[PDB]
Amino acid sequence: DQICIGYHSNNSTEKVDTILERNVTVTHAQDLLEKTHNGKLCKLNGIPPLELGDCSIAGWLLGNPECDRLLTVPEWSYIMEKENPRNGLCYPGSFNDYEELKHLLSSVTHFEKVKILPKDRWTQHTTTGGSRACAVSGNPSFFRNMVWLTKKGSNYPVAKGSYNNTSGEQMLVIWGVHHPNDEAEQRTLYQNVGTYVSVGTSTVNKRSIPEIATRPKVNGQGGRMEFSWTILDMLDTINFESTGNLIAPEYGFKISKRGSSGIMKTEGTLENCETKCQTPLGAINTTLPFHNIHPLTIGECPKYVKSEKLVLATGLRNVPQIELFGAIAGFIEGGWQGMVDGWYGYHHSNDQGSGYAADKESTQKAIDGITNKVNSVIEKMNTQFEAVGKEFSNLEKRLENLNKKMEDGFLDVWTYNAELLVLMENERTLDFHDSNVKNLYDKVRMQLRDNAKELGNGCFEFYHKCDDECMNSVKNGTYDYPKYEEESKLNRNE
Amino acid sequence: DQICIGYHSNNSTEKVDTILERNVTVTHAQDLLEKTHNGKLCKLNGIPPLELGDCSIAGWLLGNPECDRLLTVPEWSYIMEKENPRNGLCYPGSFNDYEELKHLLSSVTHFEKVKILPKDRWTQHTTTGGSRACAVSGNPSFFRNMVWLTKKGSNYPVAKGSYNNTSGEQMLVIWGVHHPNDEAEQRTLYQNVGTYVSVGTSTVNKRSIPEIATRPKVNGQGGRMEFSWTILDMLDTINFESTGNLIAPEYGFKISKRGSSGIMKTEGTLENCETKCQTPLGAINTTLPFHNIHPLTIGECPKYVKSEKLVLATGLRNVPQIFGAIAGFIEGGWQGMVDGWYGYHHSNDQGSGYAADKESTQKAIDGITNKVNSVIEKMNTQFEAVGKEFSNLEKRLENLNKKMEDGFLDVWTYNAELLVLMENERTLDFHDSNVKNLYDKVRMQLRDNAKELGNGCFEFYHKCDDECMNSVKNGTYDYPKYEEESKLNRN
Amino acid sequence: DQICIGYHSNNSTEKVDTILERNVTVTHAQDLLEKTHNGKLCKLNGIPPLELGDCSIAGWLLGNPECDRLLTVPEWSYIMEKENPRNGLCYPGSFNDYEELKHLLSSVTHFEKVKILPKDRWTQHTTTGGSRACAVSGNPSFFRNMVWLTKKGSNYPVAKGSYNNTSGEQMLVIWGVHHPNDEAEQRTLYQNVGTYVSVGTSTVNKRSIPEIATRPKVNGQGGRMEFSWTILDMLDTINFESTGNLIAPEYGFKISKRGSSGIMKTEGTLENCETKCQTPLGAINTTLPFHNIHPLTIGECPKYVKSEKLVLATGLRNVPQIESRGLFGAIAGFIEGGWQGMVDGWYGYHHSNDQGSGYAADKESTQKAIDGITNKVNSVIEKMNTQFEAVGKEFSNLEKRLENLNKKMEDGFLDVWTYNAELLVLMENERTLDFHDSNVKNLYDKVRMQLRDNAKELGNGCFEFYHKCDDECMNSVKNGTYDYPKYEEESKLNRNE
Ligand SMILES: *[C@@H]1O[C@H](CO)[C@@H](O[C@@H]2O[C@H](CO)[C@@H](O)[C@H](O)[C@H]2NC(C)=O)[C@H](O)[C@H]1NC(C)=O
Ligand SMILES: *[C@@H]1O[C@H](CO)[C@@H](O[C@@H]2O[C@H](CO)[C@@H](O)[C@H](O)[C@H]2NC(C)=O)[C@H](O)[C@H]1NC(C)=O
Ligand SMILES: *[C@@H]1O[C@H](CO)[C@@H](O[C@@H]2O[C@H](CO)[C@@H](O)[C@H](O)[C@H]2NC(C)=O)[C@H](O)[C@H]1NC(C)=O
Ligand SMILES: *[C@@H]1O[C@H](CO)[C@@H](O)[C@H](O)[C@H]1NC(C)=O
Ligand SMILES: *[C@@H]1O[C@H](CO)[C@@H](O)[C@H](O)[C@H]1NC(C)=O
Ligand SMILES: *[C@@H]1O[C@H](CO)[C@@H](O)[C@H](O)[C@H]1NC(C)=O
Ligand SMILES: *[C@@H]1O[C@H](CO)[C@@H](O)[C@H](O)[C@H]1NC(C)=O
Ligand SMILES: *[C@@H]1O[C@H](CO)[C@@H](O)[C@H](O)[C@H]1NC(C)=O
Ligand SMILES: *[C@@H]1O[C@H](CO)[C@@H](O)[C@H](O)[C@H]1NC(C)=O
Ligand SMILES: *[C@@H]1O[C@H](CO)[C@@H](O)[C@H](O)[C@H]1NC(C)=O
Repeated sequence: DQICIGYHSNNSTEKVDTILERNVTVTHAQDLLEKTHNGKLCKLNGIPPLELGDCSIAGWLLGNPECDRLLTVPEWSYIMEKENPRNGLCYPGSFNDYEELKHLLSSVTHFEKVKILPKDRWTQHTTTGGSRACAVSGNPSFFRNMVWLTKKGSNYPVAKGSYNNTSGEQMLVIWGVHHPNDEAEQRTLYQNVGTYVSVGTSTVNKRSIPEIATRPKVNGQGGRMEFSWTILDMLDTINFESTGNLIAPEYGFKISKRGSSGIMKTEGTLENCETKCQTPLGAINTTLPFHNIHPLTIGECPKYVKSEKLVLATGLRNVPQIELFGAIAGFIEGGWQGMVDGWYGYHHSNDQGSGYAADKESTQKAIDGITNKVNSVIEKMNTQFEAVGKEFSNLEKRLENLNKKMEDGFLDVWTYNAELLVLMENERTLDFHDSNVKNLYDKVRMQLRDNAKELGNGCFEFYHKCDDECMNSVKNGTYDYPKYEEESKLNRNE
Repeated sequence: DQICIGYHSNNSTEKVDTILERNVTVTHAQDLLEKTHNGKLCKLNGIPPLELGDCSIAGWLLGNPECDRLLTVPEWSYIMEKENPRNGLCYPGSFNDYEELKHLLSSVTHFEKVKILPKDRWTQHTTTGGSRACAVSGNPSFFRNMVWLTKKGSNYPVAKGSYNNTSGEQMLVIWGVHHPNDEAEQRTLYQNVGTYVSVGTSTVNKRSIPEIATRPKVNGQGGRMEFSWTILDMLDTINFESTGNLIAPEYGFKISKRGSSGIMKTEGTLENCETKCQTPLGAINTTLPFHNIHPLTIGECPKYVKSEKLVLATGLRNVPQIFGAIAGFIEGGWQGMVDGWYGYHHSNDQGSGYAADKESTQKAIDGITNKVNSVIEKMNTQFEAVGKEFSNLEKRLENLNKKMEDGFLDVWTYNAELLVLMENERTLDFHDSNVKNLYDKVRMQLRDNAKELGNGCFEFYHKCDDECMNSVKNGTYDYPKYEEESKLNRN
Repeated sequence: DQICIGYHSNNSTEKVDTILERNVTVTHAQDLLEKTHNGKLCKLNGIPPLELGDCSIAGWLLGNPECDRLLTVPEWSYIMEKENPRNGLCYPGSFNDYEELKHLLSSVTHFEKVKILPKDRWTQHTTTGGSRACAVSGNPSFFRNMVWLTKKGSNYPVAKGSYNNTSGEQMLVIWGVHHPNDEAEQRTLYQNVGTYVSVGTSTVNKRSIPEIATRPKVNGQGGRMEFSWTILDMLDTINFESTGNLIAPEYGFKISKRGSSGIMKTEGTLENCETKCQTPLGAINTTLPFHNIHPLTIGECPKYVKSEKLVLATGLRNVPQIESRGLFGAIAGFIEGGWQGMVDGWYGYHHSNDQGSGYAADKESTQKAIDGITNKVNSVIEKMNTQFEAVGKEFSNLEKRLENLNKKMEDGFLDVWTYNAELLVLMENERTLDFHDSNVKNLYDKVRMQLRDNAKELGNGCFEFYHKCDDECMNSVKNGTYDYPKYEEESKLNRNE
């Protein structure tokens, strides 16, 4: 008659990591890292994104003739842009505060083009100007959303234009100034010398003087156009005045939707899916709390860590019994492969029956503790750092370096935190299982007191031939020492 | 004869958290977080702050007629500014490098107004300009610290003015340029076209051309005024030259005190109390090492963590035991003991007792005190937040600042919570291990002359008195003396 | 008739820190912090640095007469500069985007000077202008790399100049504009009022108008010179045009090597060494993974932490057996201290038979403990290689907010990593000491379980057998193949007595 104490064993092959030891096989393990994507760009919560193709943001907003499919655009969830777009400013020039405009657009979802200064209103100027830089079917053309004002006949009168915003939302207005390359061009276009362009709102006051200089030919042109933008508030008016060199707007952009969006730098095309998280390399469909695909992300999906494997050890160490009679063994030499009922067991051999009964109170406590540990580990890492895309100009290298260093540092800190937490928790889990088995064995030894012959394999042979009910009493904790101690003493005295 | 090993219990209802367990009752605990404030603004170390009221920094430094109570200002600890002040620039315009000026002012404690260009020196111009934008009792007026220069008759001679910084410290100077709305206003105000304003020092060199354009009316005016500033070093000179459109200064602001200060964005008011540090919501009065009121504080007071609870366990589990034959540590704690933590219940032929141990308890107390001190000390070099202001065209910089501060606060909060949880686990395991070690020590000393009852203590196989049990407690138990006695009774 | 279980103690004196106790003596420990330097500025991989001396970057690039030894410079590994150099802009003025130029130079290793606008192409102007602000031997002079254009007679024709970049690499070009102090100076120098300076490239378009004003005298002059720069791409053209106030370049700087370098603020002089990384205070020669000298380093060498000590406990606890029973006295075990006669391993099996004694060492436990501790040290060192490295940056007088942001970011990351390292060391020390204690207890418990009841424990660390044993039985107990069913009768018979 003997009750033996041991633990569970199975045929799992999962391997976890520990600070003191690597390459450790366990019974059950939980994976927290997702490393798979479908590699396709597609729709976020039913709203397709805005595909710019070979066009840039400036080329879309100004109305490049090549970007003629973006004249009217529906609601979008994010914007696809290429690293080096081909169709930008067809006429060579610059764009003031381009990165600030992109940052503002990174949180706008829909637009609404409003005709604020119709082309027919300029009855004292010529509005059919064009250039060969932006040519359609050989003939010269121009930006579709802007008007090029030139002299009519031989005089260029003072040009005035105003607009009072009553559209119900904030508005985006873009204008420009032309810089010719010689006085002959200036006289043949505007007939005046010493011109100015003045723009004035309630908070904006600018005066621009054109600069005439010789420059290298870009797109076959020596001149340049400089573009500026502003945000017009509700019930606020904008005023234009110029004696020449004014590229007046015709359309204003009204902010309609607003929301959470972004500009994603990719070179792919939109496919047919339905996803919830989108990365530049692909989409993610998972319920795991971590991922290692790309730091930049639009939507809702797990956090980012630079790790290759994050596995949490939930079960016990997998060391079997190493492959005739009386081999009931114990937890000293290994686990039991034939329990499959619980975690810590009470294998027994009574004079009439034998079995592999499993404990219930200790297993429940261990499971509750492990589940609490897993939940705490997950809940400690939902306040991580999220990266937001930003763009910088050629003369903003210090700021770009600062941003990159900040992002990299925070990412490294959080990765280190996650790895250290997983390793330490694995160590404590294995120690916890060993301690629980030892505590069970010690409690049974204390209860059995003297009427037991401890064998050293992990279990003890009784000094009395006590039946089942005695043994369920031992397992339950209600073993009565003086009930049957006289017979045990008599048997031991032999 | 029985000697039982156990642990102390009481009636406390303090709960701590752990990685494996939640809401565990402990005998003793320490709170590390303050969550209360008086909801008031008052003096920092006896120096009252500077209450702007319905005014802004630009309106105070330029001399807005509504801010006439700030013409002379004493020493201050911090500046109270509303989010959207009403009295700023009376005449519409703009201020160049405003945020840099605020950043500079955040480390200045006292000013001193010095008359650097008296109004009467401009004997070839008119210095009685005004506007209805800032009018007092109907009649037009102007900024009190600046001079508007206008025709004298029908001519505007070239205006020249210089100042040499012999005051004693650095000085702040402000000047302005006027942009009219039409040529008629320019001709009736200055009688010149194509004017300029030139300012030059040993470092700065500027020349501004006025702009004339049609603009929407703000405060009833279509014109604008553009203001600039510079810091004049000691024994340096500043020169003014203009043929028109010049708003010249009359006073300069000398940096007198310097120190550590800040600007608070609050809508409250100053009342009569005293504090050691101040937050925008109220004052803090504590000796605790953490708080969760507001990240931006001025003074000397604890670190900020975005947490609702931070409790450290400095005691044992509260599991009280529930006739005769007093049990031990297997069944639970003892309420009788009041002296120490680890128990050595005393029972004998003539008297019993509830004696404590003075060796293990001292070691445990020293270890726990060292742990608490290490936890508090390892966190005295954590991040602190400093206020900053950004313009409408610096949203990327503002986002970078906000993200950096938020990330550092999150990192430190995570560190705090993880440390507290791990230390609580370690403390509970430490106390259990200490009790087990005491029991094992007693069992090792008592080889065979005792029998294990199994519930936490032994019954001796031999008769003894207080001497034997005191020897057991002191680790001087000797086997050979009472050996034959026990071997006889073992039969 | 006695085997005993114990551990190892020696003559060491190293001390470690623990989260529960301070200044604990351990047998072996490993240091991870380097706190020494030679206090010298030396070569980096055989390439000497660029010694500016009393000159600034602007003075070197523009060609100050005092910096005449830097006209031709070889390859460099880093740049040594002073906090407040004396010889900068000889003629007073400014330098637009100075800090951006310094940031660009922080990744350039060699320069090669190309003559792009020879001084003799200006056949309609005067190219011998000079000033007394920077004069050699009393006679007036000017920047050696730039040309000051003035009148030839009583006229100033329009000046034009172009260059096509066929040098094979990106190029740095610097020009300037002169602001006089009165109209008399302007007429004496140019005979033109309303002049302009226009510079135009593929992506650059600028136009400057000189400003005339009265300013205080700096180095005896009331005028200022404003300098601008640009980077010229390959196969691109730069155009110049001015009616006056043009300070044209003669040489252009061609980027040749490129690499990882920086600008170091020091007041020292170069000496003869060969180091692998350099700090502003000195050079470092170490194999440790940490140092606490200076946050700004150039080269390859360990990470930086604000700590005074970082010692890892790789050994046991030094608690020697203070009591020493002279001659007579049984040898105790592990409860009352460690042993000194042990010289082989950490956990031992001292035995005392009738034909001799011994101090043997268990090899199964010692090797496992060594493997575990080595893995622990390797993991600790590995986890801290993804630290934060600081980079020097310069800011102007109107960028205080950005400077504060940079300083706070660097400092905060520094404190975070220092805290991480210190906490890891403390916790690992605690776990190591408890690990050794648990290993000794496990050895004792294992032998007790194997040996069952054929002995009597004395509680001092070991037990005396109830039967006669020899070297074979000692070896069987130590190895783990003790045979109970062959001694039970004799053991019981002896114990009954
Ligand atoms: C721009 O349009 C708004 C709306 O029509 C104008 O605001 C109105 O101004 C008149 C003044 O004659 C008031 O009587 C109305 O009550 C105003 N309406 C609202 C809704 O406030 C505004 O004046 C126009 N801007 C300009 C420069 O004329
Ligand atoms: C501003 O004032 C200071 C001191 O009043 C002037 O410095 C003095 O200059 C004279 C030149 O004639 C010297 O003789 C003195 O020794 C200087 N004194 C000191 C204390 O340095 C300074 O020159 C004045 N600024 C200007 C532009 O003249
Ligand atoms: C600068 O020099 C390059 C190379 O010498 C010029 O590029 C050549 O342009 C001509 C056009 O007339 C082509 O026929 C050649 O094939 C080009 N050569 C190369 C190597 O690309 C370039 O045109 C010059 N810049 C200017 C403004 O003329
Ligand atoms: C297990 O073997 C070695 C242990 O040192 C380890 O390097 C290796 O990576 C492990 N095996 C796998 C498949 O990772
Ligand atoms: C995401 O994966 C789940 C698997 O649980 C699947 O049922 C679901 O259809 C997937 N979603 C998409 C959009 O493919
Ligand atoms: C204590 O915390 C547990 C979470 O495990 C919660 O279920 C319980 O309600 C809490 N007790 C009280 C009194 O709030
Ligand atoms: C701060 O609290 C203490 C209580 O410890 C009290 O004595 C003191 O008066 C308080 N300070 C003020 C300003 O009320
Ligand atoms: C301790 O003993 C060792 C013996 O190997 C010796 O080398 C060392 O110098 C001694 N230390 C002191 C401080 O005497
Ligand atoms: C070692 O640390 C303890 C801290 O408990 C301190 O009291 C002692 O002075 C220290 N010893 C030395 C030599 O620094
Ligand atoms: C660096 O130190 C080692 C000793 O650890 C020495 O052998 C080597 O010569 C030193 N290097 C130099 C450059 O002095």
